[PDB]
Amino acid sequence: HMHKDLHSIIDALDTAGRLIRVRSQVKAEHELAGIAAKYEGCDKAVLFENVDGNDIPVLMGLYWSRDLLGSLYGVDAVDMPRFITSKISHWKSEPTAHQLIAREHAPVMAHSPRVDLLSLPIPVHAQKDGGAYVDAGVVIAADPDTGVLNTSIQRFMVENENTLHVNIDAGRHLGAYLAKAKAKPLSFSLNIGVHPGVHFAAATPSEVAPLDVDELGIAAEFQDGPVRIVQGDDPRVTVLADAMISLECQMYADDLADEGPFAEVTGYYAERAPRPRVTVTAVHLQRNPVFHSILSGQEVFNSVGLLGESALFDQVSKQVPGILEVALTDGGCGFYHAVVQLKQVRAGWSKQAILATFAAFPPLKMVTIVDEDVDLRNPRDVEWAMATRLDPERGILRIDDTFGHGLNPSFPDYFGSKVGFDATRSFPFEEKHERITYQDVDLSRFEIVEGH
Amino acid sequence: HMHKDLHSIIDALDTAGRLIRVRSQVKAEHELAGIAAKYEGCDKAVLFENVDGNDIPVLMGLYWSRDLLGSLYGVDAVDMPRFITSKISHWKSEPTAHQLIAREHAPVMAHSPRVDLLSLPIPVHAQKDGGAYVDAGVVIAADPDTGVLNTSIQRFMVENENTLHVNIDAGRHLGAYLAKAKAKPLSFSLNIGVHPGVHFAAATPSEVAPLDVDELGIAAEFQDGPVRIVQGDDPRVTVLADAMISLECQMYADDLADEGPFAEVTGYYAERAPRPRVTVTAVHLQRNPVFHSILSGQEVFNSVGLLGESALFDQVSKQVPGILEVALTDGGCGFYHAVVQLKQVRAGWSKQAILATFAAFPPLKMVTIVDEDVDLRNPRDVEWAMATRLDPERGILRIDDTFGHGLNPSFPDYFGSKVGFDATRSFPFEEKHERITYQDVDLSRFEIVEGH
Ligand SMILES: Cc1cc2c3c(c1C)C(C)(C)CC=[N+]3c1c([nH]c(=O)[nH]c1=O)N2C[C@H](O)[C@H](O)[C@H](O)COP(=O)(O)O
Ligand SMILES: Cc1cc2c3c(c1C)C(C)(C)CC=[N+]3c1c([nH]c(=O)[nH]c1=O)N2C[C@H](O)[C@H](O)[C@H](O)COP(=O)(O)O
Ligand SMILES: [Mn+2]
Ligand SMILES: [Mn+2]
Ligand code: NA
Ligand code: NA
Repeated sequence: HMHKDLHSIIDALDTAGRLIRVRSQVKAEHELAGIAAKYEGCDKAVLFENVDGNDIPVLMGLYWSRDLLGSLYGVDAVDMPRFITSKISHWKSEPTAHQLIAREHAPVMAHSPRVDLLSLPIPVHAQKDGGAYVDAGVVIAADPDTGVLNTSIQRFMVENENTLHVNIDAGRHLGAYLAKAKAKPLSFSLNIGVHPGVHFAAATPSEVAPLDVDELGIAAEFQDGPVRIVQGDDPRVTVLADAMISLECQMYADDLADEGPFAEVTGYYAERAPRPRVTVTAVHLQRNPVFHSILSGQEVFNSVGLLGESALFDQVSKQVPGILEVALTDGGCGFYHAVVQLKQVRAGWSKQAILATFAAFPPLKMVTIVDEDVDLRNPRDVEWAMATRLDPERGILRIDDTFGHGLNPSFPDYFGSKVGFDATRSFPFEEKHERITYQDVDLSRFEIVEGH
Repeated sequence: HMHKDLHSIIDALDTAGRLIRVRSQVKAEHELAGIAAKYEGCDKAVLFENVDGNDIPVLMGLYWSRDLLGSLYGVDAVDMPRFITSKISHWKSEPTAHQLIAREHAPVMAHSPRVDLLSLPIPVHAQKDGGAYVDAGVVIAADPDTGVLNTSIQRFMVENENTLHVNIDAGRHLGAYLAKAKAKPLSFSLNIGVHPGVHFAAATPSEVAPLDVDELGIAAEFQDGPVRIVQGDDPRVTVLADAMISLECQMYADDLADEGPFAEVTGYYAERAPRPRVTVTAVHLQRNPVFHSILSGQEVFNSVGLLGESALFDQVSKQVPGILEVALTDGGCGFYHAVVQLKQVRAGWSKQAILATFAAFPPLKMVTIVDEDVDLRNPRDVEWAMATRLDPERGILRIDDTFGHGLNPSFPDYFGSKVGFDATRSFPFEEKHERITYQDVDLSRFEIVEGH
């Protein structure tokens, strides 16, 4: 249950019968994403064997099911956030130095075609996206002053066969490395089709891996041995050796061009706007490369939840007794709604749980508290807790004029109202709140034919 | 797409591949319900071929999927509430008189064993239920003064081989017929394994079918020809001829015995308490009888929602422009949460929608309003509307000290607080609230191998 590269992942999923093979030709323009969309969240990913008759298949849906990600590393869905956090803790405490290797030993350096981005089966995802996007690509970039690596993930729109337009949010580390090159232009690699270890490194936030620190070793914790890197053709760039595809790239500051629209976590479109142009100097491919894309939605909600929930639980359970679990629900775009599950020990702690949760995760708009006997990850079950337990008069806590996330239109200019719901039963515990219960049953204990 | 009896239903489901056959022996005590519970809500019912080696199999889960009920009558899940209401309208306007038939022509009169309730595979459902229950049984009872029929559905607990304890809520028509016999004791039949038409007749509320009116003709609207009835052995009683099983029963007023606990719609237990004892005078069975039981949960939520939603929609759309649909959600126990979907035409109507909905359905605790582009029946999607569109400051409307449903512990003594959520986008419509969209795609148009 360790994985060197995406090949390992796909074979494991294929073997486990958690792969959906779409054998028919599909169009990279809208149709592919459309099919993905009908499967979003089920316990399998999707391999498109034939995209516009490309030799290169595309994989989508790797991140939309915690059960699937768990199966790849042998952990239950419920234990995955702790699993990942424990591994990031081990990296912080004893980092594994990368292994630099010779160009002709690096599987990704197998081929170097003349740069034609339109030869790649890059999907146009949502119906109003401003073009085809690579959105699963991990950017590795060296500090122009100190050579220290930074690993981030960023959406790149294809303009033409050799140009991308990239979105760099405010306070991103890639942003800061560009500021340094603009005191001299910034080279980097875009590594498409990486294993989850690289994905989690890329998505690890600033306060876990500061600017002056190399988060890529996080990936080493999810594979035997160290992360393999390789000198590019640049040579200011460093390439991920075990990537399916890797793009050597260069970008000048103060050189903007229209990119977007694209889907945001909110489920709304980004504004099309002038954002940095990046020019693709070279292309490297394994033999039998699969192109990896992410469908905006649960794939992103789970990326954020798996990395963020353990810290949040840690912060709330430290301030409040009897906390059991915290969910950054998919309904809330893995960012705007937290459900906190606790075992009450005294009246009043449920409200402290609301304060602690809102204080620990500034983007949150809603917090719901529920008891140990409610499934915090089932929105039906939280609705039920609201319907039978919430006191609308005393259990709704509203915070006005507070800081929040500006992408969410409930928070114009990073400013608005938050609300907590205390959907707990009354304490001390009373019979009138004791839930009915059906015997728990192993279905393998019986012969069951379900439809034919 | 018409059905004379339960046999018709089961064959149609079997043919349609919407039947789950559990072939292994299962225990009527807890185990059976436990298996049902793992399937609750999916697009199939469950036939248990072998319950404690009884010759009689049991059917469960007929009502937990509107898609399944729709498939039986050729209507989409979305059109089923209107379908049922239209048919009850036709019955109110032009009722079909019943067909009385000779004892030896009535399939249910095939056999009349010595009365042994413990020979029947009657499930003990929830782990703290006070015994085995028949809960899908339709009671037919004649007015002791006027002979006019009343059809209701009531939970009966088995005490011993010839005695049941029944729960009769306040203001039930069976209650009123008992008050009349107690001016002279009340006979009636308990008809188990009936088609949905009989179920909907039984569940049709007081204000649609008054005390002095015979609701059983409603069933005639869901079958070719009239409802077949037959003289019992009593002979103050009337039996449903096409039932799988029918129990001739007698009950004296002021003759109480401990019954319960049992699951209520809330998902909590009823208080065990002195409630009327009923004594089973005779038992009738088809050959090839199947015993029909209901799992407390979605089976009950859909019974209430399918009968109630059209009236509620009718009442709200009359007072407010742009109403499209109203859901009595399963999270709210088909009773405590209504989601109202509308197409906004002017600021302010969303709040009138909250007032109209609360006014039209007194049990409601929560109302949520959403726009045309949110799936009101998907709790994830309503959570999303809450996360991105609700203004917590101006969009939460709280009503205190109002009437509500006493079974819900948020409303002690039929008194408490209600709350409406206005999770609509801003009007006039703005780009920042336009949801991303993936192309709609027919999956039958492609070769897809899904796991193996
Ligand atoms: C998980 C994830 C994170 C995205 C992201 C996506 C995903 C799935 C996409 C691909 C679906 C859409 C695009 N994303 C962008 C993004 N940050 C950014 O500046 N621009 C982006 O366009 N991020 C966030 C960024 O990669 C993380 O916050 C890193 O932790 C930042 O790295 P750093 O701390 O080294 O700066
Ligand atoms: C759908 C449904 C309705 C139940 C019901 C259930 C279901 C599934 C069960 C079986 C799961 C639990 C028990 N139920 C009872 C009940 N009414 C009552 O007085 N006592 C009950 O125990 N009802 C409702 C009752 O039958 C309806 O209110 C009828 O409209 C009454 O007919 P009436 O208007 O002629 O009185
Ligand atoms: Mn960093
Ligand atoms: Mn009636
Ligand atoms: Na990072
Ligand atoms: Na009735």
